[PDB]
Amino acid sequence: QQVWKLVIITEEILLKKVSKIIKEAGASGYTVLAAAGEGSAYSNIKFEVLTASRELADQIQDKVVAKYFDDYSCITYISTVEALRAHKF
Amino acid sequence: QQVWKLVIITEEILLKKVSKIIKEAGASGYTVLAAAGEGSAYSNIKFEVLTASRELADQIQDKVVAKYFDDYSCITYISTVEALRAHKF
Amino acid sequence: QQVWKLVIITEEILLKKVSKIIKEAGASGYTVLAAAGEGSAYSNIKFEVLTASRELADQIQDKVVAKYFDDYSCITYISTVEALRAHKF
Ligand SMILES: Nc1ncnc2c1ncn2[C@@H]1O[C@H](COP(=O)(O)OP(=O)(O)O)[C@@H](O)[C@H]1O
Ligand SMILES: Nc1ncnc2c1ncn2[C@@H]1O[C@H](COP(=O)(O)OP(=O)(O)O)[C@@H](O)[C@H]1O
Ligand SMILES: Nc1ncnc2c1ncn2[C@@H]1O[C@H](COP(=O)(O)OP(=O)(O)O)[C@@H](O)[C@H]1O
Ligand SMILES: [Cl-]
Repeated sequence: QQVWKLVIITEEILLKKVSKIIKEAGASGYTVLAAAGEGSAYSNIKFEVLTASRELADQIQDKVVAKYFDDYSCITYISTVEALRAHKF
Repeated sequence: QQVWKLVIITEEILLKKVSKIIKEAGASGYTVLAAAGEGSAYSNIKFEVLTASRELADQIQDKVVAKYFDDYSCITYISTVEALRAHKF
Repeated sequence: QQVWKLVIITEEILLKKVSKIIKEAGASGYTVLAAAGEGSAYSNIKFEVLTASRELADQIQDKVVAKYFDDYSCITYISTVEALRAHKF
């Protein structure tokens, strides 16, 4: 049984705004790490959001991209994982 | 040639206990990152353990879940990677 | 459409040297996280580099391994992701 993992790497100023999008979309949780990077090196944030459906991962990704992709640094992608143990998913 | 990657995100108080489980099971190493998150946002820890067999990844995951899943925050999952270069695996 | 994700976990002293290899090879960016670990627990660094081709991921991995694998702690691997949104890739 595959589940989906959405990653969003973006500017630290978006921590609250992106966390709200994740929770309002119905994700059961999220993990965020402090990171740094260079793109198109400075401190930024990396979100990981596990979802039971591709649709939910897409909905979160699409909302973040629609709101912030044009005005903020951002990279995002999805992959699959298995053998999930979670308290509420 | 695929190898396995076990992820365990759990409470920081379990750092030593989970590290011991990983090493006693025979993993060749582990990586741990400081993180934060929300689940079922506060600081926590994310372990990544690469293993040569699914069996070893399962054994570590099963022991952590059996010991701590009922009493501590925890999410865990497995995925595959390739092109491994490691000193001892 | 799959894209590739190269991970390199290595000693913090190599931060600049590995960042230079990544950029000189033509990657569009990279992310780096502070981590800790044990191998063959101390602070180290984890790079993640997304690439449009397996060839580019291999070229970066091969250069890092050729330069530093014999003299420094290092583990590296590759996996795939999808649903990429990036500003320049
Ligand atoms: N090819 C890549 N591999 C890994 N991480 C990347 C890559 N490209 C961008 N990133 C990450 O995403 C962040 C944002 O990138 P981007 O939106 O291109 O603008 P910026 O150059 O301001 O970082 C970077 O700081 C980096 O952390
Ligand atoms: N759907 C999810 N996606 C990403 N990370 C998650 C998810 N659910 C939980 N987590 C991570 O696992 C941690 C533990 O979650 P959980 O055991 O549900 O309880 P808690 O609410 O105390 O965090 C969270 O703090 C978060 O880091
Ligand atoms: N099996 C593994 N799973 C996850 N991370 C690992 C594993 N083996 C090594 N690592 C990571 O790579 C780093 C370097 O490992 P290695 O080169 O074997 O030497 P060291 O023992 O000096 O760390 C470790 O500190 C750890 O972060
Ligand atoms: Cl990570």
